[PDB]
Amino acid sequence: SQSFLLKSLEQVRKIQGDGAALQEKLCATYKLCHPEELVLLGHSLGIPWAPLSSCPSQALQLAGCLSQLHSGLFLYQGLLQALEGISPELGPTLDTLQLDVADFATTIWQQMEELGMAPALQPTQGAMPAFASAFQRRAGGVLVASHLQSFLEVSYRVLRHLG
Repeated sequence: SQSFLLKSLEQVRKIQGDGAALQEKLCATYKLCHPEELVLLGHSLGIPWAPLSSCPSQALQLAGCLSQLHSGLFLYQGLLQALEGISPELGPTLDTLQLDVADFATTIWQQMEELGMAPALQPTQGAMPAFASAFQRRAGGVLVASHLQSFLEVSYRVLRHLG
């Protein structure tokens, strides 16, 4: 679907912009300007990063890819929620990002429905983090936004397979 391709690319764009805005605010407000410094901490906190291994350029498996996209979007929604708005000043930026993620997820779900592909549960990646300190919420923001940008760069691939 060309119309679906157009709509999904503009939604992915919108998330990527919102994510970059959240990273900019975190950098301006708390001087957390370097997502790479926070990586090993994220690992120690057990932050689950959604996989997209059924989505590669060649040997893309369409039902599997869509299932990983559906599950992964929910994972990112879960992690955003777990931030509890990070702070009163970041709340509005986080809300826009969640809304735009929701919107894209609904588009994906509508296309799964059109194709008759029910989504598969993915292997577990362990418990959601609680992010139970200010710093964790702030750093978790930087890390989740950064990772979502990369999850979305891969999502480009499948979009053109939806007819």
